[PDB]
Parts: sequence; C-alpha cells; structure tokens
Amino acid sequence: HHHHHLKMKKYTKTHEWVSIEDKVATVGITNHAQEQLGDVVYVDLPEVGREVKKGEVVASIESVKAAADVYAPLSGKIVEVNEKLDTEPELINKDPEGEGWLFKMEISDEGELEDLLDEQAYQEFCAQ
Ligand code: NA
Repeated sequence: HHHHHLKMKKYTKTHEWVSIEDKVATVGITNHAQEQLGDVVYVDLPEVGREVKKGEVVASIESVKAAADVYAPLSGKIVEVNEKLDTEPELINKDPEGEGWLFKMEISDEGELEDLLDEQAYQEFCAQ
C-alpha cells in the first residue's frame, strides 16, 4: 500500500474554487462567478513567489459590465500562474473551473481547508 495523496475540491462564499493535490492548490472562479461577471476582458494575475495570507487580494478580473477581486482562499505561496489568460482571458468564461484556472499555490496551513465549503454545501449555497 502506498501513501494516499490528499485530493479535494473546496469552495468559498465569494464564489472561488480550490482544487487541492497534497500541498498544491489550484484556484479560480466558479461557473456561477463568471455568469455574474459576464464576458471577461482582462485579468491581473499574482506574481510567482509571492507569500499571501488567506483573504488577501491576489488577482483582479474585469468584464464588460463589472469587475471583481479574487481573494486568497488559503495562506501560502504563489507557484504558478495561467499566463495564457493574459492573451485569452475569455477562457475564464469558456471553462472557469478547468482551462480558466488563475493560479496555483503551495499552501502553508491545511487546517484552513476546513473553513471552506465542500461541493454539496456550495451547490446548495448557489441554489439558495
Ligand atoms: Na470534501
């Protein structure tokens, strides 16, 4: 038997998602979020190497009619950004929870994951 990886998807009430693989969290905005924003025209992504705390503003998204800040769902360090979004920010509309992911981070405190919503709780939250 081999050491089990940690794999979960979590959500925030600010309509962000976090896909976790051991210590690496991939973060983006949910389908619900992109629906509210409309056609995305511009993304500002975080800088790789940046140390962030849960709640800090790490990205900005601008659409035709609106704008939203993206908050760090967890504490840790930015390790990768989705550079293709600088040229193709509409991938956020096309596939917000897949291809349109924003950044990946190495997390510092796994206990923070227990503060986020699971998929059932999030789907309920959106429905309500
Ligand atoms: Na879960």
